[PDB]
Amino acid sequence: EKEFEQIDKSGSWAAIYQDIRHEASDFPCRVAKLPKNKNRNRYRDVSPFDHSRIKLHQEDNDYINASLIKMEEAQRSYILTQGPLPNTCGHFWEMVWEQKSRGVVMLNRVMEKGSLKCAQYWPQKEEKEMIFEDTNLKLTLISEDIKSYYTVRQLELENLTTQETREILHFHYTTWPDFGVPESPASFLNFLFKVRESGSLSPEHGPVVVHCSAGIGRSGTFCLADTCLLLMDKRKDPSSVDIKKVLLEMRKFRMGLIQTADQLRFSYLAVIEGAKFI
Ligand SMILES: Cc1ccc(C)n1-c1ccc(O)cc1C(=O)O
Ligand SMILES: [Mg+2]
Repeated sequence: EKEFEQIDKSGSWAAIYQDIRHEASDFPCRVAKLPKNKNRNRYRDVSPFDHSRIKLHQEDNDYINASLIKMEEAQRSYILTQGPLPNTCGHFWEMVWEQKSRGVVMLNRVMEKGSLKCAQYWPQKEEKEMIFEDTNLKLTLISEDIKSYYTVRQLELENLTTQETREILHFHYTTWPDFGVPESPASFLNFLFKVRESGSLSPEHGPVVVHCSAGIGRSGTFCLADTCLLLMDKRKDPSSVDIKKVLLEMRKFRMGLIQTADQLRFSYLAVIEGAKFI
C-alpha cells in the first residue's frame, strides 16, 4: 500500500522492474537448446532452465518447455509452460497426466491480435473428442461453464493404454486485453479464487499447469498473486511479505515471470486488493 503509492507517485515502476530484471537469476537451458528440441519450443517464448524443467516419462525424448516453480514457505507448486504447439499437444497432456495435475490455467485466447497464440488443444464439443496418438491419450469435453470474464471446463483425460481416466478442470481467463493489463484486478482475483475453490492448487494434487501466449507474461502474475496472498495469511507479520522478493524467488525456477512494468504494477494491485478481500 505505502510502497505502491511511493512508486506510483515517483513514476518508478520501470526502474523497480528493470532492477528486478537485472537481479533475476540466469541458469543454463542446455536441454531446451538441443537441435532435436527446436520444434518443441514456441518462437518468442522463454526456455525452461535445466534445473527446474519438467521431464516427460519417455525414453526417446523427455523434453517439454515447462518448469516447476516450488514455493517452499507457501507450500505451493506450479508448472509454468508455453501454450501448446500443433505438435506438442500430446506432450502437454502427457505432462498433465504424469504430474497428476488437477487443473490447467489458461490466461490467453487461442487467437489474440488476429494471430494464433496456441493450438486448440482441448475439444470444443462433447461428441468430438481428441486423440493424441503420440502419447496415447484421449481427451473429452464433459461440461462447460461460460462466464463473462472466464470459462471453466470439466475435461476427462484417458490413458488409452490402461483405460484409466482422470477429471481435469480447465480454468480459462478469456478477458485479458490484447494490449496492456486489465483496468481492475477484481475479475482476475475472482478467477484466482475460482481456481483455489476447485482444489486445483492444493497439495493433495499435482501442480496446476499454467500458461499464456509467448513472451508476454501473465502466468507469472497468477502465481505471484496466489503465493503472496497465501503468505500474508500464514505469516505472523503479513506486512513482511515483499512481492519483489517473492517474484525474485519464483524467477529462480523460470525466466521472464512478469514481462512488463505494467504487469508488475498490476501484480501489486491484485495482491493489495486481494488481501483486503481476504
Ligand atoms: C459445477 C460446474 C458445471 C460445469 C462446470 C465446469 N462446473 C464446475 C466444475 C468444477 C469447478 O471447480 C467449477 C465449476 C464451475 O463451473 O464453476
Ligand atoms: Mg452440443
